[PDB]
Amino acid sequence: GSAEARWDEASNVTIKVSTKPCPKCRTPTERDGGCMHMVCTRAGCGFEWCWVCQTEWTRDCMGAHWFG
Ligand SMILES: [Zn+2]
Ligand SMILES: [Zn+2]
Repeated sequence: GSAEARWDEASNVTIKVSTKPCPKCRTPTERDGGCMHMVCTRAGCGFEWCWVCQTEWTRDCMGAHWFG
């Protein structure tokens, strides 16, 4: 038996996760773009962090991140 109405929403899961939380705000930061530089697009934050590293801009891995 198939449903005549819309009960279940067909979704595609090929994403790591909808959003990445800011190291401070933990806000839903959209993860989009070809670069590996992330920015907390929260109005009032604008904090930048190196995508992989969920923290501040790590100067240690500075260079390996940003683009990848
Ligand atoms: Zn933030
Ligand atoms: Zn890093």
